Amino acid sequence: KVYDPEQRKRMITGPQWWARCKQMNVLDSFINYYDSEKHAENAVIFLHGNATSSYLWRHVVPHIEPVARCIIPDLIGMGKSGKSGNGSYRLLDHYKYLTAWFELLNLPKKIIFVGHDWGAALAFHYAYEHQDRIKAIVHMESVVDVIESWDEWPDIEEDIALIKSEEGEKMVLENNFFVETVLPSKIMRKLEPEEFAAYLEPFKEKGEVRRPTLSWPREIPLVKGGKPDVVQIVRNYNAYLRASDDLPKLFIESDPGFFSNAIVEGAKKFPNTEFVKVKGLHFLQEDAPDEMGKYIKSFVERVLK
Repeated sequence: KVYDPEQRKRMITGPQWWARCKQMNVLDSFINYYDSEKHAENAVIFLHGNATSSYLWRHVVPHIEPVARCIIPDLIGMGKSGKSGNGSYRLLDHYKYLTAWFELLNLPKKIIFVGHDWGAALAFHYAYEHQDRIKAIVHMESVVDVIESWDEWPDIEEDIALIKSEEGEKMVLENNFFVETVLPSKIMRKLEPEEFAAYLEPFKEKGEVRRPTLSWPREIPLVKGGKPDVVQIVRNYNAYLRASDDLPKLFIESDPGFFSNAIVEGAKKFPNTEFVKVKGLHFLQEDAPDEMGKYIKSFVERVLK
C-alpha cells in the first residue's frame, strides 16, 4: 500500500482537527464534536463506528456544509470525548450519551443521519425510537440486520469467536487489534503517519482505555451466539426500516468493501433507498472521501427540496 501523493498537501492532522472541535458536557461526562454551525434549519449528524472517531469524516464533511449544518461527535470513550461514568461501552451505553447530547444541540424536528458501522446501528435505533424525527438516513458498511449465516461475509467467524472469549482482552486491551491491525488492513491507501497517529492517540496506552474497541464487536447480532438484547434491538429496527416506505435513504456500497457484499441484499430490503458505489474496503472515507461527499451532498439537496 502506498501514500496518495496529493494527500500531504491537504492533510488534516489530529491536532488540526481537534482544534476545530468543541465539547459539550453530557450527563456525567462530555462529548467532543465538530459542528459546522451554518444552515441550521437542517442537521446532518455523522456517526463513526468502531476504531475511529469524528476524525474519520474530516474530508467528507466539507462537501455537505454549504447545504446543511453538519454535526460529528466522538462517541463516548472514543476520540477526545469523555469516558462513560461506569466504564461500560455497549450499544445502549453509547445511545444513552448520544441521545442526551442531541438534546443540547438545538436540532430541527427532522434530522438527517449518516452512519458507518456501529454508528449506523446507533442511527437506526434512534430512528426506531424517534420515528417522527427522521428526515433521511445515509448508511455504509452498516449493521443492517441480525446475522443468521457467515456465507457472504469476510472470513472473521473465528476472529469474532476469539473476540467474544477471554482472548478478546488480549487481542484488544493488550494488542490494540482494531487500531494496529484492522484499521490499516481495511484502508486501501497507506495513511500518512500523522493520520494514523490521530486514530491511535485515544488508544495509545495499553489496557482499559481501549475497552470501547472490544465492546463494539461483542455486540454483534449473531442469532446463534449473540447478545440477545442487541439481537432484539437490531430485529426491531430492521423491521421498522423495511416498512419505512416514505423515509428517503442512501446506501454507499464499498467496492470491494469489507462487509458491503454481505449486507447489500439486506440494505435492498429497506424501501426508498438510493444506491451508489465507491472504491474502498471498510473505512471507505479514507479512500473515497470526495466521491462520498458529493454523493451525500446530492442526496441531501434532493431531500431538502
